[PDB]
Amino acid sequence: PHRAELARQLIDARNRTLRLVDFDDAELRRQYDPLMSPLVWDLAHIGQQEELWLLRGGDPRRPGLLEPAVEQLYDAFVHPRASRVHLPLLSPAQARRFCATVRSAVLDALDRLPEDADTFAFGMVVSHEHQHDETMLQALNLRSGEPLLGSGTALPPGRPGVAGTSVLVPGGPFVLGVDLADEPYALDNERPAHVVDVPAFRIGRVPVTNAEWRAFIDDGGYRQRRWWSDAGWAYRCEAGLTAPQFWNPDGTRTRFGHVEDIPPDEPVQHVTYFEAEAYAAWAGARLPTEIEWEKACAWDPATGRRRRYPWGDAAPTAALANLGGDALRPAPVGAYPAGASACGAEQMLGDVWEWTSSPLRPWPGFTPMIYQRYSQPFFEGAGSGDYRVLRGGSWAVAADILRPSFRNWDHPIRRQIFAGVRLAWDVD
Ligand SMILES: [Ca+2]
Ligand SMILES: [Cl-]
Ligand SMILES: [Fe+3]
Ligand SMILES: [Mg+2]
Repeated sequence: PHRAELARQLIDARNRTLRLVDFDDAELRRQYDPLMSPLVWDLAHIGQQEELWLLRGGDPRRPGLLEPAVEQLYDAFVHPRASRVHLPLLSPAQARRFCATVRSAVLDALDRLPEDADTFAFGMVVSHEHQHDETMLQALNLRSGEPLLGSGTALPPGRPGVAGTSVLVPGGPFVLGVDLADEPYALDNERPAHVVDVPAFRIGRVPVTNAEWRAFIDDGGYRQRRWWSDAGWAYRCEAGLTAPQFWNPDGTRTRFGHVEDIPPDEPVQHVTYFEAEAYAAWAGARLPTEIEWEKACAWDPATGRRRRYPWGDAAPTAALANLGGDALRPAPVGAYPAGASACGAEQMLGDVWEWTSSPLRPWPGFTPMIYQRYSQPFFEGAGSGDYRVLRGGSWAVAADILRPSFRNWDHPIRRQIFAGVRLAWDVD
C-alpha cells in the first residue's frame, strides 16, 4: 500500500507481541502445556522469520545475525512443540534485542524500496506475526494459575431469534479464492480465484452456543458412539473427552485463568473437530465444507458477485465484528447484525474459528509463495498427517490479516485453538 501503511501494520503486530511477552523471564521460559512453545520461543521465531523473509530473501544460505545452528532452534519443522522448552534458546533479553535489530533493518529496507516494488513479503510477515500472537494467546489460556491478563473488553449484547436457525445459500457457480490483483497480501493457499459449482445448502445463521452444547452433554452425546466417526470416538475415549476444554465440573469455565459462569448465548469454544461433527450429527445436521463456508461468507446471489467481507467492502470495525484480541472471548450470538453476509449468516468473521469437513487442498492453479513450506506440506496426501480446515477467524485474529478466503487448519484432535462450530444442511 503506502509503505507507511505497511510500517504501521508491522509496528501494530510488534506492539501486540511485546504486550504478550511483557512478563517475567521465568514466565516466558515456562511450558504451559506440552502442546505449546514457551513464549520466548515464539518471540525469537517471529524475529527470525521476519529476518529470513524480508532481509534474506527467504534464502537461509544468505547470512543472518544468528549462527545457523542457533537459527535452526526456531525451525518449527525440526523441533516438535513439546521439546522446545528444553532447547538452549535465546534468553528473553537476547530475543528482544534480536527482534529490535531485525525490525530497525526492516523499516530501513521498506524506506529504500524502489517505487512500485513488490511488497508481498511484508504483508506475509504481518500475517505471520499476528498468527503467532494468536498462538501465544492459546498458550496463555492454557496456563495454570492466577490470571496474567485481564478478563477482556466490553462486547455488544446478543439478540433473540438467531440461535438454532439457518439461512439458505442458493445453488450454483460461485468464485472461490482470490487473485493478488484484488487481495495483494492473500496467502498462497487462497489463490487463484476460480469457479466451483456448489449445490443448494443451508448454513447456521450463527454458531452453536454454549447452552446448545450443554444440551448435547445432558442428552449423553459424549456417551453415545453413533454420533461420532470411528476415529473421533476412538479419540474421545483415549482423551476422555466429556465437555469442551476449560469447562469445569461445577458448571463454570476457566478463561485466561479467570473462573466464571459459562454464558449461555456465546458460541461454544475449544471443541475438537471430532466433537464438532458429533454435535452436528446429534443435532440433525453436518459440518459445512470450506467451499460451502466461503460461498455463504462472500457470495452475493442478488448481484452474482463476491464481496470483500461478508457485509461489503467496508474495513472491519468494532461495530461489524469481534476481532483483534482485546475481548479474549467470542460475543453473544446476534451481537453483529450489520456484519451479516448477503445470505444472512452472522459472525462469519471473528468470534470463533469454525470447523469444516475439508482437508487442506490446493486450488487449481495454486503456486507457492516465498515461504514455500507454509501450505504445501499440509495438503492432503502430502504426508504430514490429517488436517481439517477452519474458517472465518476468531476474536483473536487481527482484522488486517483476515479475509473470507483465509484458510486455517489443524489436526482434528486440537481444541486449545479458539475454535467452535457452525452447522450445515443438505437441501433437497
Ligand atoms: Ca468466525
Ligand atoms: Cl509454531
Ligand atoms: Fe511461524
Ligand atoms: Mg432431556
